[PDB]
Amino acid sequence: KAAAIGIDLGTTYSCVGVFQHGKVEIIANDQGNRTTPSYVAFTDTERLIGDAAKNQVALNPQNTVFDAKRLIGRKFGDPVVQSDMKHWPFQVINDGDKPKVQVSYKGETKAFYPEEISSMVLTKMKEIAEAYLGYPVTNAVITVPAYFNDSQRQATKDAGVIAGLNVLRIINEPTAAAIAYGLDRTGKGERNVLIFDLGGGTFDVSILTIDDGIFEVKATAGDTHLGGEDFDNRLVNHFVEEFKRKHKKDISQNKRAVRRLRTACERAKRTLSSSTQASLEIDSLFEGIDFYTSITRARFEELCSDLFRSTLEPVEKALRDAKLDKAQIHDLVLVGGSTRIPKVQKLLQDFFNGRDLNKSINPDEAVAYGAAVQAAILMGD
Ligand SMILES: [Zn+2]
Repeated sequence: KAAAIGIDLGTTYSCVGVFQHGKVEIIANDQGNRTTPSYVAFTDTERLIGDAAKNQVALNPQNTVFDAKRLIGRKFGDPVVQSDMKHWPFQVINDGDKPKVQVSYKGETKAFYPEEISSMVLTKMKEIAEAYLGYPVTNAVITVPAYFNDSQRQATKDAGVIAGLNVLRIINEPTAAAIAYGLDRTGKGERNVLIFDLGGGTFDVSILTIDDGIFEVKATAGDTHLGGEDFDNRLVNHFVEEFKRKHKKDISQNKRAVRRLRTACERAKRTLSSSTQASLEIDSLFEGIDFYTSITRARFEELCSDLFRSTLEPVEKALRDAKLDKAQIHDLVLVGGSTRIPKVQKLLQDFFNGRDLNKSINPDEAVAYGAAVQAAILMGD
């Protein structure tokens, strides 16, 4: 009777969709948001997930966990884990060569495996879907990066089961995006699809060949220097510099000032996709000083011009590795919040010599949309 849900369990944000009433619907959370932060915070009295957790990250950096997807299914000694650890404000410890995030919760030290943390984010996505549907959800399709190995896939599935979900299938994020656009519904004959995913924890480019509904990953490329946070850092530095030649004060060492400015910038980036201007209005940013300002989109698209231009190098590389010419790609698919930035669309379109783009589905929702279609297919509804 009950519909199964599709969940994009993202590094920074997650999204949940469901097929019902003949169409896919992406579900907004209780704050009206279509995507939810993959954050979990522990306080003296409660466990916060999603928006509530992200909202108090500045007040509780040591016990606000995020990026659990970077740890999931990995070993403590993994060089990736060892390297990422120096950048997180929360503690990660070794337990049988498995990493655990250690925090203070209700006055005591507690540690959680990465799948436990992600299970909490999945529980929130599940609850968001149940609030909307009005009934219990017990089945889901969850997505993962095409480059996840068996251990990362297992741990992601485990996170879903811990959350009380029967995991129908774990499918690749770029595959889910292709399914969202109905690109696997043709018949015999290879179709080459390129998925350009920008705005999340990392920049991923995937080239898939689809033949009679069968997906094959032909190439994967990316740039870890082009995560959504790297574009935000550009905005942050811009405003730190602006604040400096206005008040002759450098707020870069004040960890709290920088946090709120970061928050403001992310917010700014988004509206700049729809607006030609974005306003920053921070009361008492530094030493009681208020910061009200704004940024224009081409100052921004300019501020990040080199970063945006850099996204084409992994595209060129992927084509080279897949042994395909630009003209041999049949469809271009946008995923990730930053692909709605006009400059980004122009760069990809121009690189492909005027090709139009599959962009009718909000890019930061396409993966969950495809997961929702697949879940319905597997349920038989
Ligand atoms: Zn790089």
